[PDB]
Amino acid sequence: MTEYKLVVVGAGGVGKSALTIQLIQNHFVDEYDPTIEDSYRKQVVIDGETCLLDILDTAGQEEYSAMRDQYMRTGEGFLCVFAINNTKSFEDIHQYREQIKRVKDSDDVPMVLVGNKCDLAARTVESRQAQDLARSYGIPYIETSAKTRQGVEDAFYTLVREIRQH
Ligand SMILES: Nc1nc2c(ncn2[C@@H]2O[C@H](COP(=O)(O)OP(=O)(O)NP(=O)(O)O)[C@@H](O)[C@H]2O)c(=O)[nH]1
Ligand SMILES: [Mg+2]
Repeated sequence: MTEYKLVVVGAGGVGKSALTIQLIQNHFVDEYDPTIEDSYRKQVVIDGETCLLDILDTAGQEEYSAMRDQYMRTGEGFLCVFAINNTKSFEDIHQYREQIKRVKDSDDVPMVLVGNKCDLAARTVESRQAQDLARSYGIPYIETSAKTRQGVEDAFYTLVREIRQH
């Protein structure tokens, strides 16, 4: 079994916890809406390889977290999440990417740009705009809904594949 340390980042309210919980849930607990940053585990077979995913659901930059720097040092890949109905969350992506680059001292960190809440009609960030940004970073872009589950597994598995291909 190969272990991957994945970190989910992005602005307050974009759906970092909803995404993490949707991936990792065993559904014994009906509703789980975490209020605090935390770490979760999921075992999954990705392309024949049994993987243990350790997933850190971080708070947005506007919340204080003592361990944030060490989180980024430990993290092997990062899901950079914004919400497709929240332009500010999209503009904020630059800040998360600069923080990771500053801490890890690298331009080549495995990452996936995630445009969450794609179930919503009230879109303010066009897919093409986010594809352009992802292209500028040299990373994949994947739209998700934590409500419908669309794209959720693909986002996390794409990140694993980026780590593996690094
Ligand atoms: N329509 C829709 N709502 C979503 C989606 N993902 C999350 N939400 C909703 O958006 C809100 C924020 O979700 P949450 O998972 O707490 O986001 P967060 O990024 O972890 N927030 P925080 O930074 O404060 O921990 C909740 O009301 C949640 O139900 C999605 O894909 N679609
Ligand atoms: Mg959260």
